[PDB]
Amino acid sequence: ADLEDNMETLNDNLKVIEKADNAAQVKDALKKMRKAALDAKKATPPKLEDKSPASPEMIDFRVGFDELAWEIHDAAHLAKEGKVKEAQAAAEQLKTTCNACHQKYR
Amino acid sequence: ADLEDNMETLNDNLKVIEKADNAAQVKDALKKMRKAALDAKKATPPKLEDKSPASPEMIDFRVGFDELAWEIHDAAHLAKEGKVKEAQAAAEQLKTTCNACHQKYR
Amino acid sequence: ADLEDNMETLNDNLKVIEKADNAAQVKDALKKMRKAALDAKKATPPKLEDKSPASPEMIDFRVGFDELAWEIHDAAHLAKEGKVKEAQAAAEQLKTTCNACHQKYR
Ligand code: HEC
Ligand code: HEC
Ligand code: HEC
Ligand SMILES: [Ca+2]
Ligand SMILES: [Ca+2]
Ligand SMILES: [Ca+2]
Ligand SMILES: [Ca+2]
Ligand SMILES: [Ca+2]
Ligand SMILES: [Ca+2]
Ligand SMILES: [Ca+2]
Ligand SMILES: [Ca+2]
Ligand SMILES: [Ca+2]
Ligand SMILES: [Ca+2]
Ligand SMILES: [Ca+2]
Ligand SMILES: [Ca+2]
Ligand SMILES: [Cl-]
Ligand SMILES: [Cl-]
Ligand SMILES: [Cl-]
Ligand SMILES: [Cl-]
Ligand SMILES: [Cl-]
Ligand code: NI
Ligand code: NI
Ligand code: NI
Ligand code: NI
Repeated sequence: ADLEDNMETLNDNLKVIEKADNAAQVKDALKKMRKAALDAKKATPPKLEDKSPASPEMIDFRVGFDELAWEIHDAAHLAKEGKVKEAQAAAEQLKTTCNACHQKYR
Repeated sequence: ADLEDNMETLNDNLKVIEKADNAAQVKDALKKMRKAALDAKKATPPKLEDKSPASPEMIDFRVGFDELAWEIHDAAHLAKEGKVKEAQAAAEQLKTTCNACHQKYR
Repeated sequence: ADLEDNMETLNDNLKVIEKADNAAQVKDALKKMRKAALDAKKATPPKLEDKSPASPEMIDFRVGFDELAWEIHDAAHLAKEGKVKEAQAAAEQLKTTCNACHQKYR
């Protein structure tokens, strides 16, 4: 998928998680987020398209999705132990990782 | 190890997992797969050797091993909870990630 | 943070883990290690600054931090199951991954 579609998937599933009623719904949404994070890692964002493909900025962009995938994995750990409310709160905390990348490159 | 040896390790351990008799055998095989996936990420495949080192294709190649490592990690989660048959079925499902990369670059 | 500060964070938390008295202290230290490993992945080490940004050596450097992050994650798994002594021993085993990168690039 392209970068914009992966971002919608990320945004839509944050809300799905917030409103989820059970562990399986949070787990499923978090799995879609991880898939979208890894897929976004393949793109060149518009504001970096003039940079070289392995410029420090493009490396920082790609590693941002590794950081997001690891944070998603911690939240998924909580959902798999059945700690649904703690997983929902960890998911909402993802926004600081979202924001950090946005402030630099979006 | 070189790319071809990492692929054999991946292929051989898929079969080891299929025939495994207990959780520890699946766990051990999945750990060897993850190690091989990360090691393969360092290579340039023959059909991409004319591309630039951070070309979209080489990025897509390397991220494919992140996707495989994450899918392996989900299967390993199942083996560590003792759900041996579910882990064996998740391992067989890895083939769709194997195939997707192969269809593009092998 | 810069590469040198991320390495200190890695070194300091290995010792924190060795002397830890409970699971939460090991968990917290391992989380700081993962964060530092991913952050170090954004740097160019001095001995590679003449290489091209996606040279095989820079790829090998960056993938070394993926390998370290995955090994840290296995240790964290043990700390979250309450197997504190096994997690402490896994952490000390990280040194062979530290050493392998150092022998090549530091
Ligand atoms: C960098 C490593 C990023 C991370 C982590 C996240 N996002 Fe992102 N996002 C990024 C860029 C460079 C862009 C611009 C894309 C473009 O083509 O202009 C975006 C965009 C979005 C959007 C807007 C999508 C649209 O309709 O055009 C949304 C809604 C969005 N991003 C959400 C989002 C969330 C919820 C994240 C964390 C879970 C997140 N992003 C991470 C770069 C990066
Ligand atoms: C890209 C991201 C890949 C993923 C994921 C997997 N493989 Fe692969 N494989 C890839 C390439 C580019 C090649 C060609 C290597 C070459 O030098 O020609 C291969 C090759 C194989 C082989 C053949 C090895 C040989 O004897 O020459 C096998 C048996 C193989 N791959 C298996 C395999 C499995 C089981 C995977 C998932 C678990 C898998 N590969 C993933 C690229 C990629
Ligand atoms: C490559 C993939 C590395 C891994 C994994 C680890 N380290 Fe490292 N380290 C690396 C380099 C290239 C350098 C040189 C940095 C420089 O600017 O010269 C280092 C350095 C250190 C240091 C010295 C820091 C200082 O005071 O200058 C320490 C104490 C250190 N590294 C520790 C360390 C530990 C404990 C690791 C595993 C947990 C580890 N490093 C991994 C490259 C890489
Ligand atoms: Ca839009
Ligand atoms: Ca649009
Ligand atoms: Ca609800
Ligand atoms: Ca609700
Ligand atoms: Ca062959
Ligand atoms: Ca051959
Ligand atoms: Ca058998
Ligand atoms: Ca059998
Ligand atoms: Ca120093
Ligand atoms: Ca110094
Ligand atoms: Ca102590
Ligand atoms: Ca002690
Ligand atoms: Cl996950
Ligand atoms: Cl790269
Ligand atoms: Cl990467
Ligand atoms: Cl794993
Ligand atoms: Cl971890
Ligand atoms: Ni895509
Ligand atoms: Ni190798
Ligand atoms: Ni895990
Ligand atoms: Ni930094």
